[PDB]
Amino acid sequence: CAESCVYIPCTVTALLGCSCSNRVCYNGIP
Repeated sequence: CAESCVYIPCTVTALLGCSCSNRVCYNGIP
């Protein structure tokens, strides 16, 4: 996903169902 949760939880990618992992939002794809 195009969002890093390093300092903040997924926002745009949150709507995509992106989960925070290794400080970066992922959901099958980055």
